Amino acid sequence: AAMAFTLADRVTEEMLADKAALVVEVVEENYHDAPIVGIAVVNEHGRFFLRPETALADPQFVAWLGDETKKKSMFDSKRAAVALKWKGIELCGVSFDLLLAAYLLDPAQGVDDVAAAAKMKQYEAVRPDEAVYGKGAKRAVPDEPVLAEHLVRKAAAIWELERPFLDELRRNEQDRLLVELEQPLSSILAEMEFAGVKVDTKRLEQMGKELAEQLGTVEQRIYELAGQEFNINSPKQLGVILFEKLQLPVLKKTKTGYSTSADVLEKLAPYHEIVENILHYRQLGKLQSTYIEGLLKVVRPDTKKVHTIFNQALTQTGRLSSTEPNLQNIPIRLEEGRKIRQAFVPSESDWLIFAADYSQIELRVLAHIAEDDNLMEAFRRDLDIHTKTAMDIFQVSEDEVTPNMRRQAKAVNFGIVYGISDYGLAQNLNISRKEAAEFIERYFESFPGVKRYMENIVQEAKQKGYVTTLLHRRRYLPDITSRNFNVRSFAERMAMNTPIQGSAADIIKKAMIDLNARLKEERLQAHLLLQVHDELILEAPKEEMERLCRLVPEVMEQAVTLRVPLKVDYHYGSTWYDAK
DNA sequence: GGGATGGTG
DNA sequence: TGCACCATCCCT
Ligand SMILES: OC[C@H]1O[C@@](CO)(O[C@H]2O[C@H](CO)[C@@H](O)[C@H](O)[C@H]2O)[C@@H](O)[C@@H]1O
Ligand SMILES: *Nc1ccc2c(c1)Cc1ccccc1-2
Repeated sequence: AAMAFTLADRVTEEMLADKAALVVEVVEENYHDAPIVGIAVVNEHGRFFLRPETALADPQFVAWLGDETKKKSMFDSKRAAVALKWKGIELCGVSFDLLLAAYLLDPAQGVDDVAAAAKMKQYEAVRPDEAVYGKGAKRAVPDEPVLAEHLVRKAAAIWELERPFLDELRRNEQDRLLVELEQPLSSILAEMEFAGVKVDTKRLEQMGKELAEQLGTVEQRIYELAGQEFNINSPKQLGVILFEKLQLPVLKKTKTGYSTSADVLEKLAPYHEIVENILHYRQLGKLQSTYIEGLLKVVRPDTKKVHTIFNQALTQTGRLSSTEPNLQNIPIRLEEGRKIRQAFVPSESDWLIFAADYSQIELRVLAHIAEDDNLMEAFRRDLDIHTKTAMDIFQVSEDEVTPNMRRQAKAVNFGIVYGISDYGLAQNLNISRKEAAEFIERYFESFPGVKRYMENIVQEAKQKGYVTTLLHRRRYLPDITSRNFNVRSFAERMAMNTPIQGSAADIIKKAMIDLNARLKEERLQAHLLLQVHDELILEAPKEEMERLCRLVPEVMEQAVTLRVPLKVDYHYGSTWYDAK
């Protein structure tokens, strides 16, 4: 039976109560400068639906929206805040965000709409957004009556579910995680996305022309070596030229056919000159398609800025993710791809890009959590951790660590952090099997605390059903007891890795909150632009660099207090690329 | 729509 | 490889 509500023509006083569930609907996935198709309000006085044109043009409503003393409960408040920012309207007083609450309670549920969240508490008096709006081409805003009842039902669910969700968070000891970390963070992310990052489009296009030339030359040399033309971008067609026409050996197979991964090509290079050209083609093409063309495609012509969206409720570990464009995977490893960063510039004249990153936060966190004496001491001496690990597992002095030894010790360190389960590890060839086990065994001898942690965390995941991070974030691991080898293994690696990666996420998130509070106290113009897991990127007047050199590192290093110190390096320059 | 590929921490 | 992600490209 339909849900009762007032389809208002104008804003009334009872619509501006001091507490309410609010829905400011933005249907476009990318909410930047997007339309708000409708508004719904549910409070002690009743349920209302308001048309955006009138609601957002109503001085009293706009003031209510900006009154921090007028509390609102919402779902994905960042989406509303940003869409409103593009309209010059400030949203304040959001005391509860159902999306963030659901995420903290169980990130595995993949909650991405009110219906999904409500279903967690056996509430189903609301439809999933996809059912209302459709998907892909079919997607569209329905007629007012249908739209209005949907937004009212979503608001009604929020109104009803706030208490139950808050009580469970309290039980889980996640109440402060929501109110003091994720929600305040939501506001900061909104400012970051709204501000955007300036792009030197001319530079990007010039690189594009050059890549097109080199690419043209390479693809031609390839057809020459292959004795025919074909779609090099097709792993299937390329696999036919390589493993059939040229007779190259099949070292790796895929659940489809011939594997042509870079690592596989790396091994085939000695057999024929075409391989290197394929690799070169792959490198240039990746840059052209994803980082030149793909990027230019999302730059706003009027401002030359890109406004990413930081999904704060997706990763299973508590990390953020970035989309359209993804600004968390801009090239840096290879010098040629690194050039791309020269296109990311300050949004104003005489401003500079400032980047600060934690040094080995995962291993420092691991040292803290595992309480390993050897590992904690290593960091207390601020030692090169990879060289130190090499010395221990290979039993040699610092002077005896060769480049390959350090490289191998580094791979071991990533392995420990990713989770050494009883069903992977090896690929990088060279004996593997018994020896890989011997090195890991050597490692656990040098770091007994880490061994204890790995065993304990797995046992704890099985006993409690989940693992937790420093700030009480959790991840349920039901497969921890699966009788399927492979499936159980994944869960074990997750139990070992999540507290590490997740705690690192907790720390940088608090640092962001602490940092913004400091920047405001200091009256600095500097502001956050991006977060890339263990680093923060900002821009500010050149006059502020010196203060930032002392302020940012300090704030980030002091976000939390661990058994080992936290270390943050920093760089700044005229472009993202120069901030090295 | 799925997999294959490759970009980041 | 093994942890956590996202975008482009084929191809059914
Ligand atoms: O607003 C981001 C927020 O919305 C969700 C759905 O509740 O994701 C939507 O928006 C993203 C940004 O455009 C898209 O990538 C995604 O496909 C779309 O469903 C949440 O996952 C997210 O936290
Ligand atoms: N995931 C992973 C696990 C173990 C090991 C590596 C990666 C590289 C390596 C080298 C030597 C011994 C053990 C491992």
